[PDB]
Amino acid sequence: AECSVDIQGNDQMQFNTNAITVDKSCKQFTVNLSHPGNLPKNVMGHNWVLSTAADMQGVVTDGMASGLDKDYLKPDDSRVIAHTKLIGSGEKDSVTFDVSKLKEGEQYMFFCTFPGHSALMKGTLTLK
Ligand SMILES: [Cu+2]
Repeated sequence: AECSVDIQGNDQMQFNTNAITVDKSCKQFTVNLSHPGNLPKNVMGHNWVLSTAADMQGVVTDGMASGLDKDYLKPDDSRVIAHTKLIGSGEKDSVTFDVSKLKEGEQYMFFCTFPGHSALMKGTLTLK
């Protein structure tokens, strides 16, 4: 019944959530990302990126290949459903997207595209 979720990305290269369930009653969903850490954006930058579980690997690979000058996300990557900007220590960013971009029974994954972060910074998302 809640169409938003507060998520944190810290200096331990960890998100504080492993799973997110988007309620069908929601026409839109909001992700409020914050960085409670103290490490510089260049060494511990975090973002919240959503894609199907199948597309995660490709998005992550082409993301790091795009460098910091692109918030580690390939421009016009159709595989990306939604994303927050790349934030550093003490910062916050929110993104709201149309839930109609998701379908029941499909596996989605949220993750950080900063090089190497997705090893720990990834979780599941489903429409239910
Ligand atoms: Cu990160």
